[PDB]
Amino acid sequence: PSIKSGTILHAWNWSFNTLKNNMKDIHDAGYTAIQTSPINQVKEGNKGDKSMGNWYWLYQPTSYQIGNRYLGSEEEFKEMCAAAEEYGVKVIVDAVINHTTSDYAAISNEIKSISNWTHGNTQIKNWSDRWDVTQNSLLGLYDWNTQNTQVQSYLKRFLERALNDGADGFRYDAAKHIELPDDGNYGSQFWPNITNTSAEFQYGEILQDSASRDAAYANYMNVTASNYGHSIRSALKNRNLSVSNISHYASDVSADKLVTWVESHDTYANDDEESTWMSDDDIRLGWAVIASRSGSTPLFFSRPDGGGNGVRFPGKTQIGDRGSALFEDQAIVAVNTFHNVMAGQPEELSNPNGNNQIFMNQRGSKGVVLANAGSSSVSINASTKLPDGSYDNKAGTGSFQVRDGKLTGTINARSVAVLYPD
Ligand SMILES: [Ca+2]
Ligand SMILES: [Ca+2]
Ligand SMILES: [Ca+2]
Repeated sequence: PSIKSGTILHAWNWSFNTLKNNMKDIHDAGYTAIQTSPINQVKEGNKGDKSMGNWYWLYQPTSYQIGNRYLGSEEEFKEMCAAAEEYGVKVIVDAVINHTTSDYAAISNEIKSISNWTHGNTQIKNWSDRWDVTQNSLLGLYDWNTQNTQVQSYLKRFLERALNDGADGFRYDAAKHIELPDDGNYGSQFWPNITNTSAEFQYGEILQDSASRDAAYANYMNVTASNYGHSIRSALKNRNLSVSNISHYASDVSADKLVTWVESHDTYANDDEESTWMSDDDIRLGWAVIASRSGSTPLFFSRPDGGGNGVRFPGKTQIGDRGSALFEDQAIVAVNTFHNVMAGQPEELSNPNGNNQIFMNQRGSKGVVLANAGSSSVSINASTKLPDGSYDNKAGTGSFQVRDGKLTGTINARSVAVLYPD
C-alpha cells in the first residue's frame, strides 16, 4: 500500500549486504519498508571493533559521504535499495543531521570548511529550555548551525543523494533538537526546507517531554509515540493489557501522524537496559497490540541474535549481521499481514470477559486480533462483527468459532491470535 499504512522493520545494525540478502524473506514477513542504521561516514571508535556494544559509534558523523565500515559502501547501499524494490519494499534511512561526532579532530575538513557551521559543543544544561535543547550540544556532540543556510544545503544535498540511491524515506535522529520555524528568535526554516524532497515518508525521533513540541513537529513529519512505548512495555511487565491503559497514545498527536513501537533500539541498547528485560513472547504480545491498531505506523525492533531477557549483547553476532529470526516469526508475520489487509478499517479495542489480561482489537468487520498476556489458557466468548464460520488462528495453532455474532474458542497462555476470512 504505502509506507505510512504498513509496518517498518528496523534492521538495526544489519549491513547493506545482509539486508540485500534477506530482501525476499523481509517481504514474505509482511513489512512494507525497512529502516537502516545511519549510512553516512562516522567515527569508527575502538578501532572499528564490531562488538554489538559499539553500536553507538554509528551516531557520531564525521562526514556526510555515504558509507562506513559497519554497514558497507554507497555502492552496496544502492544495490540493497534496488534489491528491495524488486520485491516492492521501501527503504528508510536513519538520518543523523542535528550534530556530528564530539571528536573535533575526527570531523572531516569537508564540513569544517563550511564557515560558521556549528553552534559549538557546549553541553545542554536545562532540558526544559527549548533554546538550550535546540541551540546547544547534546552530550558533547558538535551541534550543527542549522540556521546557516549553507549547512542546510550541505545536509539536504546528502538527503537528496540518498533518495537518488534508492532511499524512500527518512527517520530524523534527535529531531527534537533542531529548531522549528516558529521557535521565536532562534527558529529557522530548516525543517520546511530539508523535508522538502521526493521522500515518500519521513518521521522524526521525538522523545516526548515538556519541551518536545510534538504537534508542532507533526506539521512537517510523523513523530515517535515514546510515551505510548512506556505504556505498552508497562502493560507487558504487569501482564495487564487493560484497554484503559493501552488505547490512548499519550500524545496530542493523532495516530495518523504517529510511529509506534514496543521498544526502540535506545531503550534496548543503552546501559540503562530499559526494555532489554522483555522476551520474545513479550514482543509478540506487544506487537499484536500496537500493530493491530489503525492510523499509526508500527516499528519492529530487530534485536541482536540471542539478545533478550536482560541480555543486550550475548556475543553470538556482531554489527552488520542479521538480528534474531523473530522478525519473521509466524506470530509477528501474521500480525504484519493483518495490519496490511486491514488498512482503512477502523478499530475497536476491548478486554474479553472483563479479563484485563486478554486484549482484543476488532478492525471493522473484517478482522480480529487477540492477545493473552496471562499464563493460563482462557476461553474467550465475546461480541464480534465477523461473519459466521470457522476461523483458524494464523498466528499459531488452534481455531475459533463465530455463532450468531459471538466469537468463541480458546486462546492459549502467552499467545496471539489473528482471525479473518480468506
Ligand atoms: Ca541542536
Ligand atoms: Ca526505492
Ligand atoms: Ca544485562
